[PDB]
Amino acid sequence: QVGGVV
Repeated sequence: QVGGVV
């Protein structure tokens, strides 16, 4: 599972 980006 991977965090989103902003």
